Amino acid sequence: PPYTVVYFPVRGRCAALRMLLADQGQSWKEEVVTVETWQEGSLKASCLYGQLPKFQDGDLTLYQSNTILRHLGRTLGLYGKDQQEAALVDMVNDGVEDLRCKYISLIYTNYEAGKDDYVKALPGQLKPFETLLSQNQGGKTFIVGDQISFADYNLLDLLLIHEVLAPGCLDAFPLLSAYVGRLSARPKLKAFLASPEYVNLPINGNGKQ
Amino acid sequence: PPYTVVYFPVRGRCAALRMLLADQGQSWKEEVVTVETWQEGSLKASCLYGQLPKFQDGDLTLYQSNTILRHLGRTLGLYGKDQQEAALVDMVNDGVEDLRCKYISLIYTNYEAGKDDYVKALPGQLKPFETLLSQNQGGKTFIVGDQISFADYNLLDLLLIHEVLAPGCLDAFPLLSAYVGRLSARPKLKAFLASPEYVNLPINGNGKQ
Ligand SMILES: N[C@@H](CCC(=O)N[C@@H](CSCCN(CCCl)c1ccc(CCCC(=O)O)cc1)C(=O)NCC(=O)O)C(=O)O
Ligand SMILES: N[C@@H](CCC(=O)N[C@@H](CSCCN(CCCl)c1ccc(CCCC(=O)O)cc1)C(=O)NCC(=O)O)C(=O)O
Ligand SMILES: [Ca+2]
Ligand SMILES: [Cl-]
Ligand SMILES: [Cl-]
Repeated sequence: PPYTVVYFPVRGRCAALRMLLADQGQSWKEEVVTVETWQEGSLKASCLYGQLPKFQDGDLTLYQSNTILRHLGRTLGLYGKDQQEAALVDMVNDGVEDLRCKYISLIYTNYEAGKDDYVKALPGQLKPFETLLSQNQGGKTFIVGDQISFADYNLLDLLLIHEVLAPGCLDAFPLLSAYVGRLSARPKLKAFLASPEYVNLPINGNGKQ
Repeated sequence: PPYTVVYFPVRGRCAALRMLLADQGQSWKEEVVTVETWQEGSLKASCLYGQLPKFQDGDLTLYQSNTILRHLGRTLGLYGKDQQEAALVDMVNDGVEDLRCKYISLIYTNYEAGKDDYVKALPGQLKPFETLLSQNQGGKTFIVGDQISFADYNLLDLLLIHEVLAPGCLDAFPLLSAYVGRLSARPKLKAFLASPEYVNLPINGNGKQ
């Protein structure tokens, strides 16, 4: 295959791009990095920002999960129908990235002490996405416009992991709830989500979710 | 156009996009929001993610600083020559964003106790950008390719604020040092950087830098 994903054995910041690749019927290779191989130091020192994921598209070596998403969004036509839609797609993805950073902080730095406050603040953090859906064809299609974008796969992942963290958190958000059901039912994506390559990886690397 | 920037009276997350507009000879309106006006709650409630900056481009309203940069990048041709370069531009911008988030965390949440460790870690955080320069025309043009991109304005701002936090932090990095001097001397940008509109705003909102 022309694509390779280089990452720890976790869903994490590769879950959305994997969903995108599977739903778009693309082939790729998974190169798995163990904690031990990481600790040896050589791979880390060779990574641009000392971190994973690393992604290869032929001889193009990328880092940064959102860079990978935008690159696939460009090359596979998942980035809006025009320049204005592309901006809206970026606006959604940046909002998803902001919440994901908060989620990552909770999971890895403050799970015990922070979980109650986080879950209390969650409706206010999810509401913008419900608002975006409500303003786009009554929430019946995608997060921007009438075709899927890379921001849909990232938002979907963000919602899926939040359902595990805070079961029922989308009960307050009918359009988000229906949206998760709808996208999750896309045949190639449904198959991927049920498959061992997805199900047998943990969401995060520290046993918390 | 026309362009409107809605923000607090600080450089912060609008510095790069202002540098971009000035350097590109664009006109814009600053809509300054005071802390007092923000605390009233009304503008905040109307903001997609309850935050500034907000940006207007004719009938298009955007939020998210990097969405604004990418939109200006796309519409003004500051996004590399092709898709491969666009990906590289995103990779640089996402690395700038990661370090900006670290800088913001330090400034706003942990300056006194955290500055020493931050400054000790700083060389390892800047080196990737020196490495990128070294791999592109010997560092003699821009961060990606042969034309300026939105990532250059964001990296330039990141470098400038880091020189204030940690004077001498570029001294070990000749390509970054030369790059800052070169970009800063571009006539319109030089004029902007010297102007009261830039000089008489604080970098951050809490008196720290
Ligand atoms: N802005 C970047 C951020 C990427 C990022 O933050 N990557 C981190 C986080 S990667 C996911 C967390 N992680 C690394 C911890 Cl050091 C990790 C996750 C899963 C496993 C395996 C599972 C272990 C288990 O379940 O017990 C091991 C490590 C990383 O590479 N850490 C290594 C380092 O900085 O030295 C992006 O968006 O790509
Ligand atoms: N991912 C987003 C992040 C945007 C963001 O973090 N914006 C914040 C940070 S804006 C800069 C910090 N700030 C707001 C703190 Cl209430 C602020 C900064 C400067 C001043 C005035 C300066 C006073 C002075 O020292 O002279 C007032 C507020 C914001 O709007 N906060 C307000 C809120 O959430 O209610 C993006 O990139 O745009
Ligand atoms: Ca150009
Ligand atoms: Cl992660
Ligand atoms: Cl800021």
